[PDB]
Amino acid sequence: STGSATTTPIDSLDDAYITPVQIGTPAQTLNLDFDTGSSDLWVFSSETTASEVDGQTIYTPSKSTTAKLLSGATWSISYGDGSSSSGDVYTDTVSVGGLTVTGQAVESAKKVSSSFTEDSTIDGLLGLAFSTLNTVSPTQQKTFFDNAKASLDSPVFTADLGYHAPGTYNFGFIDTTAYTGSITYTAVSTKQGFWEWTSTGYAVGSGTFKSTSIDGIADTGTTLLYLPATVVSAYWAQVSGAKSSSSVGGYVFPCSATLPSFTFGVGSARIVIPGDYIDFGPISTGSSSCFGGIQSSAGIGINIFGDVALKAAFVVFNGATTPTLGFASK
Repeated sequence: STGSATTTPIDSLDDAYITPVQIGTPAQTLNLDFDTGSSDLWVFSSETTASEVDGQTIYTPSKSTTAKLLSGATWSISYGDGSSSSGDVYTDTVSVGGLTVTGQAVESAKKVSSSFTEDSTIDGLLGLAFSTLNTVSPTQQKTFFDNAKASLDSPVFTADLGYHAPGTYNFGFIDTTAYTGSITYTAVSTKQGFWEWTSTGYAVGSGTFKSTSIDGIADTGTTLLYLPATVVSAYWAQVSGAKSSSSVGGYVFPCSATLPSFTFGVGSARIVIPGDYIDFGPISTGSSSCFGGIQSSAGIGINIFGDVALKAAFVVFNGATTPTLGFASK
């Protein structure tokens, strides 16, 4: 089997991407944030504290003839940005782009933190990291991809995120029309539960490539590109007036600037992020100071190839017995 679904930016900055997902019988369609950095499929629901729902579409398990309460199961998750959610668990039928999993754990939120409430466009998350990170207790549950894998034509999914435009998540096949050149595959460590890999270096604008190993995670759920302080300083030094602002929480730059591109290495291959992908707009409405899309990972403890990087590529998440990642230009 295969599936194919369009993923759409939530706003004009590509702060996140939402993909429609069918849950239950009859189907209830919710728009979920597909997150290769976590492993829980959780939804706003008829059980979510009413004051914490503000415009989201909710899953109502009592209206699904295939929903079953997973007796005794609870979940609770905290994300890298400080947001969180928790609740109980059902199993139900879940379909993405024509690919159906029966018996998928659907984690129903009883509580969500303010950042989730305040984002009316995101109805929940669909985790695509390794199932070892799933938070359900006392019996850990599998991701949608893990459940689907054996049925897929090939045990892969691909992320093709757009810059200020829709893109595609495919399951079970590689669309050879969606990229240019070849796909370069690189080794993955699953030891921390992430799609963790090592980039071979970077360049800023038209500058020379610096060969240096950068270990980090391919994370569709994270908006920005988080890299070591040395790399990030070298990038922003090429932007007149850019500076790190402790009050704002990272590098800012004059909105009048023209940003240089940023290149990262994948083996001997190179992925070029155009400068305008690094512009996240005014820090507050009407400001002429703009927020940068490349930020330091110092203090995070891990480098994160988030959407800023991934949207410059066609990315293969290969879930073969030994997982690997593939990157192509497009």
